[PDB]
Amino acid sequence: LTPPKTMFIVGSMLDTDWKVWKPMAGVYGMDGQFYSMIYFDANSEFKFGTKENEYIGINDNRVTVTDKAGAGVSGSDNFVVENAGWYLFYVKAAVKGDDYQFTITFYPAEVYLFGNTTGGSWAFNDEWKFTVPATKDGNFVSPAMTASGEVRMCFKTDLDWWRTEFTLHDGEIFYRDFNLIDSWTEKGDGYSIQGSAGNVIHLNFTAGTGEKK
Ligand SMILES: OC[C@H]1O[C@H](O[C@H]2[C@H](O)[C@@H](O)[C@@H](O[C@H]3[C@H](O)[C@@H](O)[C@@H](O[C@H]4[C@H](O)[C@@H](O)[C@@H](O[C@H]5[C@H](O)[C@@H](O)[C@@H](O[C@H]6[C@H](O)[C@@H](O)[C@@H](O[C@H]7[C@H](O)[C@@H](O)[C@@H](O)O[C@@H]7CO)O[C@@H]6CO)O[C@@H]5CO)O[C@@H]4CO)O[C@@H]3CO)O[C@@H]2CO)[C@H](O)[C@@H](O)[C@@H]1O
Repeated sequence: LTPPKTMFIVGSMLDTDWKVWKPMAGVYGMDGQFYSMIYFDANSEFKFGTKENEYIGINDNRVTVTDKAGAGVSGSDNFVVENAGWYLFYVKAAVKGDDYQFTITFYPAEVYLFGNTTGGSWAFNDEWKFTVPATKDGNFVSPAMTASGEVRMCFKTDLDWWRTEFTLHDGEIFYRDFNLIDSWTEKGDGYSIQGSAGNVIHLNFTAGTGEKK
């Protein structure tokens, strides 16, 4: 048994009839770890699984929940999220003997611009944090860039920043899935957003799309 290669979340906040099984992005270089930026309504109810149609709930004795976001997570069968908000839903699925051990973490919605367009910030600095929208269909909005170069964007977790980084590719959010050393152009030029002073990024994480203005 090795760690799972896929992970999905299903629940009321994605579709009121639980028809949407949202695939999670793999954390780069960390087998069995996954992340997804999701809006949870107040009292949302959900489960997750390693494959579509597999339901794992909060009762499962393989599951531990860590709240680092003030989400408020309880329940009998379904996970229940008390406080409405955007959260980074994070799953670590390790192997323990012949079974999985799952650690579910709720991180706060902290998205950052990194790199040359910020004048060289490669640190978590709230000057470069995106503004968070109030609603499920809203946009995260970056501060204005102050210099030219390739955009880098990421979520904040406990790991190195670039384990959970992403870009835009023809207007779609694309999560890093390779050993990116220096530039997105190592995958292709259409992955590299060239920013200039005054440009702004807008991201719609429910639709999976974004733009540079
Ligand atoms: O003191 C103990 C310390 O010693 C060693 O470290 C040495 C380095 O060996 C040496 O080169 C030099 O480092 C300088 C560097 O030369 C300067 O350029 C500058 O570095 C800046 C850099 O210029 C900035 O752009 C920014 O880097 C970003 C980077 O742009 C970005 O793409 C990303 O990079 C990570 C990448 O995405 C990952 O995939 C991975 O890449 C790995 C590959 O996975 C692996 O397979 C292999 O190929 O190595 C790749 C490169 O490591 O990791 C990348 C990060 O390492 O993120 C970075 C970081 O934000 O910022 C850096 C500064 O952080 O300054 C440094 C000096 O600070 O001098 C240092 C000694 O000071 C030893 O290697 C190190 O472990 C020890 O701690």
